[PDB]
Amino acid sequence: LRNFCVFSSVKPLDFCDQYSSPCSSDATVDDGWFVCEYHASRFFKMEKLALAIPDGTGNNYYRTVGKSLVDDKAEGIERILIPSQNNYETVLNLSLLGPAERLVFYMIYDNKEKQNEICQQLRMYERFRPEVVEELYNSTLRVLALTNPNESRSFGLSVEDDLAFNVLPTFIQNLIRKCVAPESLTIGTEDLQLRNANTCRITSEGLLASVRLYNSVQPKYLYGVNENRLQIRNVLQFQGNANALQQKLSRYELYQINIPLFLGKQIIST
Amino acid sequence: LRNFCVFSSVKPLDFCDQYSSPCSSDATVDDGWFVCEYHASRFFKMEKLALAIPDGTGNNYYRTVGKSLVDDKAEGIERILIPSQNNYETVLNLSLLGPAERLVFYMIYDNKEKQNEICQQLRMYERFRPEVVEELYNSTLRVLALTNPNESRSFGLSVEDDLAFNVLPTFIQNLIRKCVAPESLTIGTEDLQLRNANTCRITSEGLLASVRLYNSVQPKYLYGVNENRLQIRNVLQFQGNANALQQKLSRYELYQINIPLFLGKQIIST
Amino acid sequence: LRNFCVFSSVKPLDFCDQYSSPCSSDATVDDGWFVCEYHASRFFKMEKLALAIPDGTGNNYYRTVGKSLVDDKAEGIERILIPSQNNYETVLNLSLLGPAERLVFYMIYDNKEKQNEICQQLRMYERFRPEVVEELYNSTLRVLALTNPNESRSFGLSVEDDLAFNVLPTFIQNLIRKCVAPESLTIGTEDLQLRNANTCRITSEGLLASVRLYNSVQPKYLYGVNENRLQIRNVLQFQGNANALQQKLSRYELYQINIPLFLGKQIIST
Repeated sequence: LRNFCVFSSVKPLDFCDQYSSPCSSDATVDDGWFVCEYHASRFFKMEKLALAIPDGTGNNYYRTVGKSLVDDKAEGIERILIPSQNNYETVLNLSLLGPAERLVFYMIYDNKEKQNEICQQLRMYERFRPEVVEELYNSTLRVLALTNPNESRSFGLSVEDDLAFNVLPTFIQNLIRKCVAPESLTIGTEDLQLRNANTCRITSEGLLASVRLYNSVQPKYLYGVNENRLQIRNVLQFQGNANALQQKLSRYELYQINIPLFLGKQIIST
Repeated sequence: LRNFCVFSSVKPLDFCDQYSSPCSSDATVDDGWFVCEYHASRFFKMEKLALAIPDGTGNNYYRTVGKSLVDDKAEGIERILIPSQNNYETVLNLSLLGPAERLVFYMIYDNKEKQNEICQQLRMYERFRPEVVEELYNSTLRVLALTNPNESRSFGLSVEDDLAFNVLPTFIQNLIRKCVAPESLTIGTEDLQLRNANTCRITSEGLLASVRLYNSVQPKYLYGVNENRLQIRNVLQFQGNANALQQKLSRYELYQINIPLFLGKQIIST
Repeated sequence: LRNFCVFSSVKPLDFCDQYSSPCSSDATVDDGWFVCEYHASRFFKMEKLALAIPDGTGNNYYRTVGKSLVDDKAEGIERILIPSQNNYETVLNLSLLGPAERLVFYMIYDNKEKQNEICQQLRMYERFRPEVVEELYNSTLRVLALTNPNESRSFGLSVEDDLAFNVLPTFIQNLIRKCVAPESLTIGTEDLQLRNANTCRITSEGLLASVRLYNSVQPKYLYGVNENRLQIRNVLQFQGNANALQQKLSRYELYQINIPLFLGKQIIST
């Protein structure tokens, strides 16, 4: 598979002579997400980060991790990173989404009746192109087929988190496992405490950024705004003086205020 | 016999147009082992070594000897070099082995009922090739027929070792006699003390590497590993400095830390 | 997939420099069997036949069908064409079969514990080749993944046959559906009675050739016999006279006495 993004196969179902997939340049690597960074930020509000674990001889074990794009001002449904099968339609706005994306999301969350209904209502578009729904279905199914089942991953200090994670779809479970780093890894015979407190939670609503940590990250895809019209807000302002703002400290190494997803424990022994 | 290995006649019993025997290049010599170095390392975990005894006029009497591939970390069943007829099935994993190798091992250890059962269950494969079991049986029997009975070999300081060696099958007895060198040879009228302590033992379990000697030999056939996946272990590490590691001594003649099989006494008088 | 046979990936797990798959020349077509004719005859005792249904304008719909190689003299277990998950080990002689074929059959019949056990006992063979069990597992799983779920197929006049077919593994179900032709097809709005009586049955033992029909087919792979030794049987004999045997009728078109698998009904409406 040249492109591993599950949404890569989504194309306009009308008679389009040419189309370019909006997947990012990182969609060609098989990191286990099966979603490109652009689609992960657009739908699940996450970006991709690398986590290097050094053994002590030079080799580094790289593990992918999700960086939350949810701001501290966001509340309620805006804090849901990965919606669960209970309320994914409202979180992802499936009704407003196009039929291809809607069908892909239905297959991802394993809603057989909805997939069948969408297919039987998209039969007519087979007139424009004989592969509007067939090849998309085959590609999405073959991409999802790689997510089915030494690692021992627990996603919480209570059985509630584990049972909430268990009932999630297999693709959602794989995405959560790949995007959520452990609070305290257990590699070989030693424990590596990556962080002392959790950053994301797993409940019936799905994977959320429960803690109100400050996010100082500029999204690389969710950055455009309607510059033409006018908006009113009460922002905080500083003077703009180098001595007052201590701008002379900008030459020092910057500690990025990011929100990586850290939750639970992982055990890697082999 | 171009090939003296007892496992050389083992071929896939299905309809195979062509097949190449995995025997090593040394299988063409008649050293008395009747097993190639590859098969000896694969099954009995031994390699072949030559032992030159000089008389004093220039001529050298060469005797084959077994070099143990068992590491010091190996314990229990992993230390069994040549399994005895009591527990050869578990040591060699006969159940997992193919029918041809299983039948060959059954004939080697002289288990008449098992040989008959394997033959009567391999009758059906005669449909694919009319020599799946016939020519294999004849070749293995004719190879084993060379192992039946001035040398006087004792395999221990106690009668227990001798009685344990006696009850072993004739092929196993020949292999042990050829692979185990004497601790102190007695040639002509003089004794040549090859080593002062034994290295291998013979008990009801068979021929084992009882002593926990360090093995610093790289196997020439049991060297492949699963490079694709990941494994975790706590190895010992050095700095990698020439002065610290005394690398300048590498130009000196190297004393190989091998584990040749030395046990008992041999008497050659004629 | 160049080769669609599920047993194509089976290779000797030892250090083999070269190996040629015993799959027939028809293993390259995707007929839905996912087993070559050679392997189907060797294991399931079936050969492949084509069944052309003419619509009336020239186009022919081709459906694959299984031809039984079971003779009328065969009785009991010899009449089992496709063993069910209840007694497949005894029918296919899994214990005598090699570890690769045993693991493939275990994966086909979906016996998770046995697959895990065979894998954990074949770890050691990873020393010889790092893909003895990994690539075989991936290839077999990806071949089986094509068998998972307008056609309406009933495999009997009673609910017992349907429930016996339902409990079978998905690969076995696909093989039975592809190899067993319907007694009376129902295409479009008309019924085409291919045969008036069933030829194969489906019970808890699997798919069997219950009827004692005479088989006058010469197998193209199960034809070799042990010519070297001697066998005794009481065959039927004719004189060998052209007038007595009516050999002059040989120029007429020959009605082949075959045993194609016909059972149940099929409905194709779209």
